[PDB]
Amino acid sequence: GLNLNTPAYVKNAKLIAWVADMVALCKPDTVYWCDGSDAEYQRLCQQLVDAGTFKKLNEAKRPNSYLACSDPSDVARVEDRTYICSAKEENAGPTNNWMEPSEMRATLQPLFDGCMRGRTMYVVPFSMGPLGSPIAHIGIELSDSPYVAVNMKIMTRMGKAVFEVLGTEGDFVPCVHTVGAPLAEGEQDVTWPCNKTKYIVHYPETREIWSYGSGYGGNALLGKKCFALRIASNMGRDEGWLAEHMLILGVTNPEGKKYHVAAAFPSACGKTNFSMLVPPAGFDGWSVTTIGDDIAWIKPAADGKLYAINPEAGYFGVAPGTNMLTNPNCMLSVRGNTIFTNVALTDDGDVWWEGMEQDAPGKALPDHLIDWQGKDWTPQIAKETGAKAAHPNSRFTVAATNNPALDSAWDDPKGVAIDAFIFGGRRSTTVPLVTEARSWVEGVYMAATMGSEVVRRDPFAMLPFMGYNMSDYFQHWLDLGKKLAASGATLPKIYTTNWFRKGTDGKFVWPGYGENMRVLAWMIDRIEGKGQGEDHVTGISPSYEDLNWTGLDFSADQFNTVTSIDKAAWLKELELHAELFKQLEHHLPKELGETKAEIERRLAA
Ligand SMILES: [Mn+2]
Repeated sequence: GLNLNTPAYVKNAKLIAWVADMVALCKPDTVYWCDGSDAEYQRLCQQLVDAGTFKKLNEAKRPNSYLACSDPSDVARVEDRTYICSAKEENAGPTNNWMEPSEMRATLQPLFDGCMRGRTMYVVPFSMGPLGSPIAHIGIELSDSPYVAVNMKIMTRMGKAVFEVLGTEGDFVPCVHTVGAPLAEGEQDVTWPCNKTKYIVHYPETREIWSYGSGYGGNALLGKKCFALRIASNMGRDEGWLAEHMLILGVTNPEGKKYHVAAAFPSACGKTNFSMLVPPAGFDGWSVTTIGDDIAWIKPAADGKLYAINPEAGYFGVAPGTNMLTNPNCMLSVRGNTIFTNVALTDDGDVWWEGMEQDAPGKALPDHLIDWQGKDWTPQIAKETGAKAAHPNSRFTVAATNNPALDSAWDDPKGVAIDAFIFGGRRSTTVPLVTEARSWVEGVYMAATMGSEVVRRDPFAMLPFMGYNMSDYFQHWLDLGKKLAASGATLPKIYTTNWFRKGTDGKFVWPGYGENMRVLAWMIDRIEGKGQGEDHVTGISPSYEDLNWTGLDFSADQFNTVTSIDKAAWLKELELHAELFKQLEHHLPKELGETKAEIERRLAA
């Protein structure tokens, strides 16, 4: 009908009929199709300013940037409200919340019925992956949040170009989102509409994503987690590829040899820092470049290699902790053209977040700020009330092309061949600085059992993002490796890393940040077959002499403190693995049991 305002370039009848069904359900006042243009982005930003959702930052301090502050009830992903509604509960598994699909549809129907009354529905077309490419997938998100529209513009390839790829019959992932705050005639809107009742629902068989009540981050920017991980992991299982919670980086040595690694880190462990790593002193001629900092789509090719693409177009990164010491490439990235969410406002109209004082003379805190809740903030107020100036989950949104270390192949549809996988974690004890798995299966075991500090397990860093049963996902990784090795291929190395072993004084021994290059360089030597290492109960680890210490005062005893293996600690660690496996017993692959038994055998030898 005429009420869809369908542009002429939309030729896809199934898509129009679907938009019509959701407009019939959600009943927005008007329907607007986002063309993705720069002018439209500025218009929507101005609408957000007019509503009070955005404040324009000072154009001298932070050009063409905006600050949004959210309702305190709507500040993060809500995992207890996130559902995998597969036909069978066993295909959701113990790491996912399940509900019978017909029961969830009956639950969501009255909530979405009229949810957009009084609001504009934004039709947000987007490609995950480079446009028109053989490995990209198209999504359409219907949303009543202009905040969602402008952030999706930065985070994805958004707008009119999508429809030339879809053509008249192409498929798309259907996404529906509402803040769940319908407006009556003459009602004054709030600056951050949301609902205390929240649902983030995935129907894997139909690829549907339904989001109700949150306008924040991973709940509402449906391309990032709901599509590019949860739905995408299901597609990869059926089609022979991988959707992973991994950065992708390129590392080039002084001879121009270039390697790519994919690395999964749990929350507060350093994917953005590592993906933008700056080589320290002693690594002249080396360069590290960013393909992606969060999501990897990885497909084996006929040539026996695993090719990864970053399906996103920008960064939606955690702000606190970012400074010129931990991550100068990220700091340079957010110099302008950035949307900041829930960070603090300085007196000169700039932004601030915990950790930025590391760049200030004397590392001094600012005298005064307006915090993410609009309150006066001072160091003394922070001391008295405990309030952080920026919310811990505060964010920047910025285009990938703002990154000075952006890899030249970041949008190459052919992807990059992965030479190694890295699985991080934060462990005060037990886990060495770096360990190389002796085999693919033993690497999958490492990824399956990774944890972060008590110690919480987060297999493959996918605990909140697996689109199906975690144990079947383990099996997918094992089968994929077997099939690759069967074609004669050389499987990528797998490493576990741990930056956070504590010394006898309780401090972190490993300096981390740019010095992580020294561990990465050892991996490179191993990939080339020229690196040495010590074999131990769980794998191979470098000796002190195997790393390049040029430019860092770091002693053998410090290195052995973070890298040496202790049988007593690993006996206790395997007990914790046993607890994890009981929480995951259904369809747990036998190969993981064989790996645990082999570690136990080496511990007793
Ligand atoms: Mn992430």
